[PDB]
Amino acid sequence: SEAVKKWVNKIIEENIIAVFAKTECPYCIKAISILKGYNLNSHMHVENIEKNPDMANIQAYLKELTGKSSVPRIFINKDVVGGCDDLVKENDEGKLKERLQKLGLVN
Ligand SMILES: [Hg+2]
Ligand SMILES: [Hg+2]
Ligand SMILES: [Hg+2]
Repeated sequence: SEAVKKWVNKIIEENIIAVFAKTECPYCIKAISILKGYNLNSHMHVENIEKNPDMANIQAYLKELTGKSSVPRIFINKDVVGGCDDLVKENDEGKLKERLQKLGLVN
């Protein structure tokens, strides 16, 4: 499906912070909470891809883009962050803040 790919692309391209998630997903909730703790709400979009008729197509495309089909899948300014654990590594090692600083999202 070109349609599914274009829809996913629009989510990633029209939101600086794009998170693909599913219902009742503890590591989705943790990742989203970390990002909101940086006061990123205004530039964040969370898409629940389980509440979607094309979940499998979306997951397969997310795997083409990132190497994994699992949620959460996290993009920052179209760059692949990855999953919650990737976000935690970046956060703890200062890479996340650096990322956000270059975008003007944190001082
Ligand atoms: Hg679920
Ligand atoms: Hg949005
Ligand atoms: Hg994590």
